[PDB]
Amino acid sequence: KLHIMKEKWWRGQKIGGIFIVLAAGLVLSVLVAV
Amino acid sequence: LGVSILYRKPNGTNPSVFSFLNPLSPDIWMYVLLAYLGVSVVLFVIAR
Amino acid sequence: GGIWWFFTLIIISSYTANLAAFLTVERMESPIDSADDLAKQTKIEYGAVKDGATMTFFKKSKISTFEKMWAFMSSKPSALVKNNEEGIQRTLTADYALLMESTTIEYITQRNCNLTQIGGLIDSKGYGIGTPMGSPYRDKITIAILQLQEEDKLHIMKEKWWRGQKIGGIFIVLAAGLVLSVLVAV
Amino acid sequence: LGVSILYRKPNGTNPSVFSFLNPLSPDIWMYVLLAYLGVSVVLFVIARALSTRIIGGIWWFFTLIIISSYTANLAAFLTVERMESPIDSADDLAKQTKIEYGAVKDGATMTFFKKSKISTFEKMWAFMSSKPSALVKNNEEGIQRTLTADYALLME
Amino acid sequence: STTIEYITQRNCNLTQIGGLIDSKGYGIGTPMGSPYRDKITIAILQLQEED
Repeated sequence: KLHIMKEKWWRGQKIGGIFIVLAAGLVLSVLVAV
Repeated sequence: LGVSILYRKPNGTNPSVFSFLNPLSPDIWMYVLLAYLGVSVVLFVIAR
Repeated sequence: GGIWWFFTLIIISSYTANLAAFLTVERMESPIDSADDLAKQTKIEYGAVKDGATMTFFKKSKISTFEKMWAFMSSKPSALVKNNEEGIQRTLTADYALLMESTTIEYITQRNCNLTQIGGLIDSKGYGIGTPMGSPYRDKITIAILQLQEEDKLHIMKEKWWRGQKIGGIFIVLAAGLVLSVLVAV
Repeated sequence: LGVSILYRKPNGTNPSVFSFLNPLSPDIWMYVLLAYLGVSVVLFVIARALSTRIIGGIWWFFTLIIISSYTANLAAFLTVERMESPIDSADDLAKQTKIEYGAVKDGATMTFFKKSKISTFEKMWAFMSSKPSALVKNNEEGIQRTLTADYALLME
Repeated sequence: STTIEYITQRNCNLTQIGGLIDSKGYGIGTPMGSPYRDKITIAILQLQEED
């Protein structure tokens, strides 16, 4: 109860965006159709 | 004789591909082929 | 396709250098043999016979490595225990090394397969045989010691009484090629 | 004059070819061999095309892993091979304990450094007296103590 | 070179190139026929034993 008194007184994915950095260039062959 | 010291042996053995794929995350390890297969299905789209 | 090429090269070089670096972590680490290791380490307990001739000798020793090792022992009685089996379980449980009699270590190591000896002998103590003072039979014992250690019967009796990577780890993928090639035709 | 220290350098060396293949274990080269033997016979079975192309691309990917792994092992040797560090000074010996050293035993060197009273250096004297069975005296004595054993020397 | 050492210890931006070139011995001037010279040599070797 020394220590119960002591309690009484004392207590109180690094690389994920790189894939979409690649995926930014996805619209490339879209407008080549004409 | 003279004074000398005993100790115990730290040990453990597990050589595997699980112990080979390790500095990259297994979720990111399947995300390798996740990001890959979009390329092959875009190949299959514009090829047909 | 060219930027995909570019990108995947970045990928493979990245994980390449990653596990390369971890491989260097593997090769860069050192094991421990000397007590100079113990003088520079702190985290591991180490000790001997409490109030033993070992312990008195570390009081009497004059090398500052062993002097501050002795000072560690003098400051910390928690590692400093007396009985043999006390220290045996202190080793088997806690991170504690034990400087002790090496022939006793030899007998211990024959009786447990979970141990490893560290280093060699620190010093030199000659357990000898004594006579009543002023005896020529001392010299008979001495010459018999010469001839019999010359015959190494002490060695025979000592053995008679004391005894009792991914280098290897990628070959799954090496073998994987045939179980690839079985289902390509039909 | 004064007193300095002598020792040999770099026991063991390796010229070609053994110093090149060395991180890679020899049976793994034979695994490369039998892998190549698996490669080199498929075309006659073909005589007996995305089908083999996906196999070749997985082979491609595999040998990328192979070369990346080996080069990783190479550079892993090289960096610790440059992380290496030798010692020179007597303070190195003042810190270490493993390496043996000595002077002309019962000579003017020995008694003079017995009378030399730098706490480091008379501490080294206490070291040298403390391991008495390592002591040799003469010239050929220290030559044989050095050529065979790890032993520095303190001589004219 | 001892002045060089005084320079290096006082100024934290110096790299010493090599060591000694030769032997130059500074002594304290005695007159010709000074009667104290043996005592000076004895005291020099004494102080060298004293460090």
